[PDB]
Amino acid sequence: TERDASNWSTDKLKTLFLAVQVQNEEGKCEVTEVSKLDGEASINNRKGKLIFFYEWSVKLNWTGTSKSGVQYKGHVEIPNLSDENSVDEVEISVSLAKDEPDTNLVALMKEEGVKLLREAMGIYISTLKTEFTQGMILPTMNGESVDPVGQPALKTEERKAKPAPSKTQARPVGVKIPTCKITLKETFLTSPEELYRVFTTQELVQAFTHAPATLEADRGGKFHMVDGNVSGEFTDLVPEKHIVMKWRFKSWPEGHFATITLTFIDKNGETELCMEGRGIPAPEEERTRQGWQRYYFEGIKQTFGYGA
Repeated sequence: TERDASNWSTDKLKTLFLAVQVQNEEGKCEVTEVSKLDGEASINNRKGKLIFFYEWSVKLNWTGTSKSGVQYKGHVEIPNLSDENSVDEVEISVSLAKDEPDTNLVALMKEEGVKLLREAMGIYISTLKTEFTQGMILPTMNGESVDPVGQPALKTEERKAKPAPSKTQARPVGVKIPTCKITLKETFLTSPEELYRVFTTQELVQAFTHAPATLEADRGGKFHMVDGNVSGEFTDLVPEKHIVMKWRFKSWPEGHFATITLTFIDKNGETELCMEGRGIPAPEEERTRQGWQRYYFEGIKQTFGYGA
């Protein structure tokens, strides 16, 4: 528990206030009488924890003479402004020269009068905490240091092998997951041969996917797109004629793909892609269809400009 040493506050702040200095008659300043910061304040710390929270106001008065030969005694008072923030930015009330032709005189006070108070804030912060606690700290360190060693770490072995599909054996996959059909028929402002590449050319995929993808145009080729959120394999790749591929979202169950089949048709100017998606999870059905054209047709149509 720390106490707000107000004794030193008024002591210096009051003096600093009753110590207002004057420059030239053009912009001179003199203190006639200063009250003291009247309010309640409290701070908490213990050698490494300085937090300031208070609410008080100060009231004083000064005099400013002008070469014109006019003297005026203004009043200054700052409400419950909190010094927790930039103390110098504290809002201070001023009422000098404004009533007399001096005016400009106060302008200097604004950069010299209230300024003097700025210094009052310096000791306020420092003196108030530069007694109860000390800001003197020393380096810290451990006599001995230790680094990671034996910890629940995972370890696996790797090997080289190149297995290929065999007619004699088969490895079917799938889970008792809901499913539906996503047949889409869209016309492309491009030739079937052109669109074919888009579905069988990575660069082109990475183009309309506006994301990183990986594509292998081969029977069993692996295609991964949309930041790899989309993955599958090519079950068939008829040159610009037809493509059968497995499809899924990275959010789909492991070993769960939708049977997708794309067909290419020359419409003498454009192409009619006949899609036939099956196995698409019912819960993901709305997603699949929506995430299709948008990233597929509607995507290509925009990226490549094959739309109508």
